[PDB]
Amino acid sequence: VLLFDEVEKAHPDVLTVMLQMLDDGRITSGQGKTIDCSNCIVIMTSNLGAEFINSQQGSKIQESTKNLVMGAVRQHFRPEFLNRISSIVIFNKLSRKAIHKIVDIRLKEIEERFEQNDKHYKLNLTQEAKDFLAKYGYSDDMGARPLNRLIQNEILNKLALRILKNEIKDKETVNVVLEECLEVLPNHE
Amino acid sequence: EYLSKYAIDMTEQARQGKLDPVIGREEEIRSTIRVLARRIKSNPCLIGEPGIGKTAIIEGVAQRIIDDDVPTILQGAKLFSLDLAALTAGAKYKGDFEERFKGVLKEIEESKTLIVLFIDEIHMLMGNGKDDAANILKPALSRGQLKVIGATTNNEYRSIVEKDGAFERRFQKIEVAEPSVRQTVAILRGLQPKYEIHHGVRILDSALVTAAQLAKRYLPYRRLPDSALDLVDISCAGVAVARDSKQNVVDSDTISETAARLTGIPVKKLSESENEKLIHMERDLSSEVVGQMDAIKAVSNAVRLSRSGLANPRQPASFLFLGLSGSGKTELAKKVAGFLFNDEDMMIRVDCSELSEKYAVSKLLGTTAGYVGYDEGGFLTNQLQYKPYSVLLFDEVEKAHPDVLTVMLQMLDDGRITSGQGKTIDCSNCIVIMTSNLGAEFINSQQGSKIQESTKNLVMGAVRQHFRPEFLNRISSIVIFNKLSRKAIHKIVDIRLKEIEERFEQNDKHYKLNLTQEAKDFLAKYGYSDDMGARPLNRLIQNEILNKLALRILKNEIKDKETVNVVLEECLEVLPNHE
Amino acid sequence: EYLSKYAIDMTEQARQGKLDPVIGREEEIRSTIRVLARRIKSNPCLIGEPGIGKTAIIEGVAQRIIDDDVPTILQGAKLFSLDLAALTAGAKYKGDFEERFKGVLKEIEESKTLIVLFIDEIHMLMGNGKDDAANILKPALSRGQLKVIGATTNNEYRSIVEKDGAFERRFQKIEVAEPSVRQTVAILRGLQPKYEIHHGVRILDSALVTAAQLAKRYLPYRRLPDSALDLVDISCAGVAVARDSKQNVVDSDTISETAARLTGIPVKKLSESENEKLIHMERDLSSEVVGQMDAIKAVSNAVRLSRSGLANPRQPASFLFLGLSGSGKTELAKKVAGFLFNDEDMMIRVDCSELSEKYAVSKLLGTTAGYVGYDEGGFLTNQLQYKPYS
Ligand SMILES: Nc1ncnc2c1ncn2[C@@H]1O[C@H](COP(=O)(O)OP(=O)(O)OP(O)(O)=S)[C@@H](O)[C@H]1O
Ligand SMILES: Nc1ncnc2c1ncn2[C@@H]1O[C@H](COP(=O)(O)OP(=O)(O)OP(O)(O)=S)[C@@H](O)[C@H]1O
Ligand SMILES: Nc1ncnc2c1ncn2[C@@H]1O[C@H](COP(=O)(O)OP(=O)(O)OP(O)(O)=S)[C@@H](O)[C@H]1O
Ligand SMILES: Nc1ncnc2c1ncn2[C@@H]1O[C@H](COP(=O)(O)OP(=O)(O)OP(O)(O)=S)[C@@H](O)[C@H]1O
Repeated sequence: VLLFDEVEKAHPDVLTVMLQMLDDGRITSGQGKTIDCSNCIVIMTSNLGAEFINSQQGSKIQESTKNLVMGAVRQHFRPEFLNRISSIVIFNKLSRKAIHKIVDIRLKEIEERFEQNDKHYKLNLTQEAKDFLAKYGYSDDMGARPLNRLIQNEILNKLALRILKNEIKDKETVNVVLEECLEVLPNHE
Repeated sequence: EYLSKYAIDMTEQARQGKLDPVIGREEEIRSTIRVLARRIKSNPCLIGEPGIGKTAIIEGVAQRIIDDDVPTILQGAKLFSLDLAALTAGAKYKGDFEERFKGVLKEIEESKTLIVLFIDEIHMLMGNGKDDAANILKPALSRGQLKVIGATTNNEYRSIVEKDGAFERRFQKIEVAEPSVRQTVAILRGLQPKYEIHHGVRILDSALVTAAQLAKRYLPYRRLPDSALDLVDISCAGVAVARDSKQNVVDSDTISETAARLTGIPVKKLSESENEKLIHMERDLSSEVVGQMDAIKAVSNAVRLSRSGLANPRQPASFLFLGLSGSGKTELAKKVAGFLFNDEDMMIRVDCSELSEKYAVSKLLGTTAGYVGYDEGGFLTNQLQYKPYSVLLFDEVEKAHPDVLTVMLQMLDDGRITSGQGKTIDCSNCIVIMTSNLGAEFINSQQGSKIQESTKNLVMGAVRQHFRPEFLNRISSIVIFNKLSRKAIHKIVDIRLKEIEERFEQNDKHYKLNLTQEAKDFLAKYGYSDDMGARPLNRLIQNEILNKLALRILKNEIKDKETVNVVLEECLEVLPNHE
Repeated sequence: EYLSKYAIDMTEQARQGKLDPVIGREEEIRSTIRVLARRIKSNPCLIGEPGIGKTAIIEGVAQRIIDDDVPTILQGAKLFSLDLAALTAGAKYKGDFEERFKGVLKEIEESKTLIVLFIDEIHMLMGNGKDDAANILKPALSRGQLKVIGATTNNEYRSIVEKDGAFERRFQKIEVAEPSVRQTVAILRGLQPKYEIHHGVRILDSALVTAAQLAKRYLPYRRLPDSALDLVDISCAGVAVARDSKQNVVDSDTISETAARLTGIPVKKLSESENEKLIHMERDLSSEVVGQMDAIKAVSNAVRLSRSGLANPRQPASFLFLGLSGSGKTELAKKVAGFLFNDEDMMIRVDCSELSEKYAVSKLLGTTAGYVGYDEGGFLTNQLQYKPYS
C-alpha cells in the first residue's frame, strides 16, 4: 500500500509523475528502469474539503456539500490527475454518535499499546467516563483528534504521575465530578 | 581440493555444532529448498535488509541437511561457503584467479555428491565491467549445475541485477522477512543458551521480551534480529564486564539501562530514586522561571509520560507556546533542555525567521539526490539521528513560510520525518517546542495577568487564522502564557539577579545589594513592561547596574559585595580599593 | 605476519609506556570494552568530530590492556593500528592490496591470542562500489572474532553507512564528545607535563583553566581537547621562545596575547591601561560627535560591559541608532570601531535598501542546499568567519 500524505501540498510536478504511477503503473526510475506499481493499492490524502465539511451539512456528507468539496479538488488539482483516481471519497464527519464508539476504541488501544501490558484499566463509570469523554472530546471540526488528546490530558497525564509515586499497579479507575480524574491503589505498586 | 582452500565447509561447521540455530523461518527455508530442488537454475538467493537473518537462514538449511530434514537431493549435500579469497588472493599472473575459480567450480560439479555453494555477499561478483566476475558461474548455472545459494542487500541486489540482467536470470530471489516482535522474542529465546554459555550469565524471559520490545521502538535503524540481540548480547557483556571490573542474571532493567547507554533514551534508565525530580520537576522549573505554571505543567506532563512509558510511542511531545515577548516562552524551553540533560545547549534550535518557502525546507531536511550540496538536513536530519531524545525548538513558527509549517506536520505526527536523501528519522522520542507571538494581540488586552477566557480564545483566534488546523491539531497542548504580574516581576528580578551573580567566573564579581526589596522594586517599576515582559529587566540591570559596575571595575571603585541606592534613577554605591 | 608490516602495535607501545595519560574517558573505554566482550558483534566505533579523544581512547584501552584492567576476554589481547599502506602498498597488479587485507585478517583470526584492530579512519576503506573495494572485504568475517574498534566523524560515518547499509548493522557506535570545560582542564592537566618537558617551560594551572574556558568561549570551530590543547601548545611555544630568548605559560598574558594574535576580539586581550581605556574613548568620539554625548555614552557603556566580562556571552551588544537624518550616526559606528580595534574600517556592513523578501535572507546568510550560488554566508557570515568580532 502506498500512502501519500497531503497530496494537495505536493508540488504539481510530483503529481504529474504520480499520474503515470496511478494509471498504467509504469513508474520508472531515475536510472531508466521500469518498476510497475500495478499490484499496489494507492491511497492519497488531502484536506481541501474541510472548508465545506465544517458547514455541518450532514454527518454523511450531503449532496451539494460534496460538490463544494469536488469543486475544491477540481480547482486545486489538474483533471488529468483527478480522472486517473479509481475513486475520490469524501469522509463523513465524526458525529457524537461516532465519538461514543471511538472512545471505546481508543481506550482499548491505549491499553493494547502499552509496553507494560499489565497496567490496564477498569475505568469504572462505563457510562459516565464514556459520556465525559464523548462530550468533552467532541470538537467536531477537529475530528477525533481532540479525543485522543482529551484522554491524554485527563487520564494518562495523571496516571503517569501516580505511577512515579507508585500509586498504581493495574485496574486503574476513573471518577468524575460536577471534571474527570483518577483514583489510586492504596497498595502502592 | 580447492574447496579446502577457498571455501568453508558450512556443513561441517553445522556438524560440529558451531553454528547458531535457526528459529522458525520455515517459509524462507522451504523456499530455498524448493529452489534447490529445481531441475534447472536451482540457485536461490536471499534478498532483504542487512541484519534480518539471511545468512543465518542459510546456516539454518545447513542444519536441516545435517539432520536429513530435507529432500533426498539435499540429504546427500555438502554445503560450502565461497571465500572472497578465490579472487582476493590476487590476480598477479593474469587469469590466476580466473583459473582458481574455474578450478573450484570444476571440483564442485565433478561427481562428489551434491555440492552446494553458498556465496555470501553475492554482489561481490558483479565485476568491474563484468570480466573480474568473469561470468565463470554464468554458463555453469545456466545448465543447472553448481547449485548456488546467494545472499545480499535489497539495494545491493538492485546494483547487481540492474547492471547485469543475467543475475536476475541466474537466481531466484527469495525475500527474507524481518521477524515480528513476537517472532523476535522466540528467536532470542532460541539463541539464549548460546549467550548464557558464552557469557556465563543467566537470562530471564522478561529480558528476552524486553530486548525485542525496546529494539523495535528505540533502534529504528537496525532490524529486529540484530537489534534485539545487540541488546541481549551487550547486556550480557555488561554483566561479564562488571564482574571482571572488581548477580549474573540478566533482566529487564539490565537491558533497559544498557539500551539507554546505547540509544540515549533516558526513560530506560529507570532510575526510580530520581522520581523526586520527575515528580517535582514543576517546582524545579518554577525556580528558574516565574509563574507560567500552565506551561510548566504542560511540559512536565510530557516528561512524566515519557518516563512512565505511557507516552504514545509514535507521537513526540508537542507544544505551541503563545504570548508576549519577554513572557518566558524561549526561556522555558531552555530550562526544559536544562532539566532533562543538565544542559541548556542540548537544544536543537531552528530559527524560523530564516525560512523561505522557496528554499528553506532544505535547511531542515536537505535536498534530494542531484541538487548541489548534500550532508543534508543540518538542522534536523543530522541532529536527530544522533540525539533522538533531545529537545527541538522552533522559534517563531508563525513566521515560517507555509511549506515549512507543512514539514512540521511529520514531526508532530508519527515522527517519521523523512530526509532529502530518501531516509527517515523517526523522532518519536523527541520533545518539540514551538513558539509564537500571535497572541501578543490579545494577551496585551491586559485582561488579568493570568489570561482569562474570551481573551484566551481570541489568542486561539489568531492562531486559527494563521496556522492551518492541520498543524494545530498536532499540538499536544497549545499553551498561552500569562502576562507577568508585578509580583512575578519581583520574583523574576530576584532569580535573574541570582543567575547573573552565578554566571560570574570570578568570585569578586557579586552584590549584597542592600535595598533588599527596594532595589528589586526599582527594577520592577522601571522594567515591568506589559508588552516586553521581563526582557527589559535584563536590559535595565545591564544598563543601570552592570554598566555602573563596569565603570566601577574600570575605575577600581568596586571590589566585591556591591550595594545599590536610588536617585529621585537607580545607582550603585562605592566599595573601593579598601578591599 | 603481514600485520607487522602495516600496523602499529599499540600494545607494545603501551607496554613501553611512551603514551599520554588518558583522562575522563574511562566510560568510553568501558563501553568499548563491553562491546569487545560481546559474543558476536564485537565491533565498537569511536564516533564524533575530530579532536575529541578518539585515538586517546585507544591509547587508554591499550594501557588498560597492559595492566589487565579489562574482562577475561581481553586479558592477554593485543591491539594494532592499521589502515595506511594496507590499501596502497598494492599500487600495481590487480588484487594485490586485497591479498594483504585478507592475509592480515588471516593472521589475526588464527591462534595468536585475541588480536584487536584499530581502524583510525574507517571511511577510508568506505566500500568504493563494494565489488571487493576494500571495506567490502571485511563483512564476511565480522562475526569471526577479528574484533575491531573503528573510528570516524559523524559526517564520515553517515556517508559510509548511508552508502553501505551493512556496517551500521555490524558496528556499535559509541558517542565520543568533547569534555566539559572542567573536564577539559583535567585533560590539559594530564598532558601538562608533556608540553612542559618538550618546551622546557611551566604551565600555570590557571593557564590550563583559561585555555579550557577560552576555547569554549573563543574557538567554535574546534573541539575542546584540541582547541584548548592548541591554546596550551601554541602558548608553550611562545613561552619557549621567551625562555630561549632570556618561564611559564601565563594564564592572563601568554594565553590572551596568543588568542589576540590568532583571532583578535578586543575583549580577549583587555588592555591594562584602565586610567584611559574605556574612558578616553568618549572624548575621542566627542570630537567626531559634537553635542551627541548621549550616543557616545550608550556605546561606551556596552563596550565597558564586554571588557572584563560583565556582558552576557550569548548577547552581542547592540544598538539601534535612531534620529535626525544626517546626524552622523554612521560615522559614529566607524569611530567606535576606531577605538575598539584601532581600526575604523574593521566593520562589515549591509545596504539594507537592497533587501527583499524574495532573496534578502540568502543575500545576508547565503543560499541553502541545492540552490545556485554557494557564496555561503552571503553578505555576513561570509565575513564573520574571518572577523567574528567586527
Ligand atoms: N534464527 C535466527 N534468525 C534471525 N537471526 C539470527 C538467528 N540466529 C542468529 N541470528 C543472528 O542474526 C544476525 C543477522 O546477521 P546475519 O544473518 O549473519 O547477517 P545477515 O542478517 O545476512 O545480514 P548480512 O547480510 O550478513 S549484514 C546474525 O548476527 C545472527 O547471529
Ligand atoms: N517568567 C519568567 N521567569 C524568569 N525569567 C523570565 C521569565 N520570562 C522572561 N524571562 C526572561 O526573558 C528572557 C528570555 O525571555 P523569552 O520571553 O523566552 O524571550 P522570547 O520573548 O521567548 O524571545 P522570543 O521567544 O523569540 S519573543 C530570559 O533572559 C529570562 O530571564
Ligand atoms: N588523553 C589524551 N591522550 C592522548 N592525546 C590526547 C589526550 N587528550 C587530548 N589529546 C590530544 O588529541 C590528539 C589525539 O586525540 P584525538 O582528539 O583523537 O585526535 P584525533 O581526532 O583522534 O586524531 P585524528 O587522527 O585527526 S581522529 C593528541 O595528539 C592530543 O593532542
Ligand atoms: N552627532 C554626531 N555623531 C557622529 N558624527 C557626527 C555627529 N555630528 C556631526 N558628525 C559629523 O558628520 C559626518 C558623518 O556623517 P554620516 O554619518 O555620513 O551621515 P549620516 O547621518 O550617518 O547618514 P545616515 O546615517 O545614512 S542618515 C562626520 O563628518 C562626523 O564628524
